[PDB]
Amino acid sequence: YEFAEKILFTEEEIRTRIKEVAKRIADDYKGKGLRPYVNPLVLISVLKGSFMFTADLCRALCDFNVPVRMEFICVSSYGEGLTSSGQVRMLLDTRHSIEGHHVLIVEDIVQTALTLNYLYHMYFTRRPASLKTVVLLDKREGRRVPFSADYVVANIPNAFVIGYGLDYDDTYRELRDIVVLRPEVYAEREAARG
Amino acid sequence: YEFAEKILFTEEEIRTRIKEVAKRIADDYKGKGLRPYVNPLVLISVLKGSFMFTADLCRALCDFNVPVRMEFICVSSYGEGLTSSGQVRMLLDTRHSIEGHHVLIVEDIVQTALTLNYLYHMYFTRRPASLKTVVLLDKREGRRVPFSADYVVANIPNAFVIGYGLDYDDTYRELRDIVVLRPEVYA
Ligand SMILES: O=P(O)(O)OC[C@H]1O[C@H](OP(=O)(O)OP(=O)(O)O)[C@H](O)[C@@H]1O
Ligand SMILES: O=P(O)(O)OC[C@H]1O[C@H](OP(=O)(O)OP(=O)(O)O)[C@H](O)[C@@H]1O
Ligand SMILES: Oc1ncnc2cn[nH]c12
Ligand SMILES: Oc1ncnc2cn[nH]c12
Ligand SMILES: [Mg+2]
Ligand SMILES: [Mg+2]
Ligand SMILES: [Mg+2]
Ligand SMILES: [Mg+2]
Repeated sequence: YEFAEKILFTEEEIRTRIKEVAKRIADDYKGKGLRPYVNPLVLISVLKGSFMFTADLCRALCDFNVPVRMEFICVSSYGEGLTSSGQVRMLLDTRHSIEGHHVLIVEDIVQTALTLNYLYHMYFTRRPASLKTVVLLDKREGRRVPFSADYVVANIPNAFVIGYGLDYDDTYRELRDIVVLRPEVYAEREAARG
Repeated sequence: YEFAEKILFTEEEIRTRIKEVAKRIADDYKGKGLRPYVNPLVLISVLKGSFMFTADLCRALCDFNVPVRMEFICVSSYGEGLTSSGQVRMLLDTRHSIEGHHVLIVEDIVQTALTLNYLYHMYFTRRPASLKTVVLLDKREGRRVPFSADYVVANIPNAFVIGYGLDYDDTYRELRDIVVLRPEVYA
């Protein structure tokens, strides 16, 4: 990748970690007696970024016999930029009610936690049986509001990461690996956009 | 897979065919001058079934250096027996305009093509540079309106398939494989 300063995680590494994480989620939900049709774990995929993690994670969950039901929502905050707008926009909410169900929000990354905080305060009022979160990437020290995800695949530095669903101006989401975008690349774009 | 009467395609077989299709798409757009930011191949993933096919496809397209832009759309029925035309309510449309861009709609399966045909025409009226569709499975004999997909991973008969994004009552989308639902289950 010419635009990458460096590769954080290759596809195999990501695959390996998602497996371990799905195994834990399976052990943790064993006592809930999740079952298809009547008691699936509701996975809430936060678009656009969570699309790839969600696809690979539901399969790893399936490997461990954890029955799921997918809900796709869409929330926007960064837009074409590199930093939080300070605003979280709900572009698409769940199709069904989460009341009484075990819900697990699936996110690609958490930084300021404005997004997950907005989501949690919205969904908690809906009375789900339980509400947890799994984030592929966590920038621990980037919080503007506190938030502790239930499952973190990896902690990372505050630099701008792309690939595997993560974008910079709706680009690079397709990469198989997670990489650090060179500031010179995004700066040229930010400039051209300005 | 106790709930399945038969295995259609294993994860491996699916994986291989998507690569072939992706190489095809790549070659077909070789002269179109695709570039990130300014001229990407816009993928319009039709939720919810194509979510898995799209994740794998965009990565396959990436293997062939085809720069893509992911869009996800969510549609809904207006209310049963209200349209012949396959008209659907748009709950979520493309974030950017497709006008002037090369567009590829991504679907998991097409049978009646009622909705896919409506979606196709809709985006067509938005004046994209080009518009094609890629569907994972094609039940060619089930059409209720004429429609051809430009790229197809596999043609299949009218069996009820599940897995790899495809569901039966919102169940089984997470399977790595595509299998046929036991009629005993769907009864
Ligand atoms: O913790 P925060 O600071 O809120 O940052 C995390 C959010 O920002 C990104 O989404 P974005 O708003 O860019 O939307 P996207 O998923 O469509 O790319 C990321 O995918 C998270 O949803
Ligand atoms: O060509 P057709 O005869 O319409 O059949 C195929 C279409 O319908 C199904 O989606 P569904 O309505 O089940 O939505 P979903 O993808 O969210 O499951 C399937 O996912 C395709 O969209
Ligand atoms: O590094 C990063 N890459 C992509 N999106 C975001 C959001 N927060 N920080 C990001
Ligand atoms: O066989 C099939 N499996 C899953 N969804 C659909 C849509 N049309 N036909 C289907
Ligand atoms: Mg996001
Ligand atoms: Mg983003
Ligand atoms: Mg569908
Ligand atoms: Mg369906």
